[PDB]
Amino acid sequence: IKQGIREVILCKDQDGKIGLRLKSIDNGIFVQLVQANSPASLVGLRFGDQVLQINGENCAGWSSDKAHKVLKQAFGEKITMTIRDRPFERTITMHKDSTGHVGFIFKNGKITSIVKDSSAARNGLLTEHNICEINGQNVIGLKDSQIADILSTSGTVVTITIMPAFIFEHIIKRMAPSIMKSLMDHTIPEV
Repeated sequence: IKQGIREVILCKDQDGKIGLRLKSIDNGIFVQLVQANSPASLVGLRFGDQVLQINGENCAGWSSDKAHKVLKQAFGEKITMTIRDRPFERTITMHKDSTGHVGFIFKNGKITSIVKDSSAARNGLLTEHNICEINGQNVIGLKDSQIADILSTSGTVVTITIMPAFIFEHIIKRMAPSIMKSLMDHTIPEV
């Protein structure tokens, strides 16, 4: 999670979509969902990113409805967005032990207990935090079994991106579990 602000540039696809949903939080605008194979995924937008400007206009105070309406009414050719990188999230690096554990329990993606003398404990992983990404892969909407699988198939080094549950629960409201599972980008970034 890099601290400053970056500019991204998008073209709407042939359907007129960029593959984003946006949510008003605390008078900012935040990314609620990025679609796979979308102009938004290709330019590197992520769940939890803050959108500061769209085409040079400040997003402060916009409702979700107004942010979506502005995207729809932009000429599709070139859309500039100014982005602050996942401001409500933090990344924790852990090492698996010999038994292949990092040292926590989770349920519905939310960390619920930290195991004593684990890497999780040494690095100060917290409970009541939702898992957002693992090694830069978005895992929002995946079943717990699939998140466990990704943890096994990772190297010894495991980086987890987490968000306080109360903020996470606010970002994902008005968005059905089946959209998060099917449509949220879960790919590894392309080069």
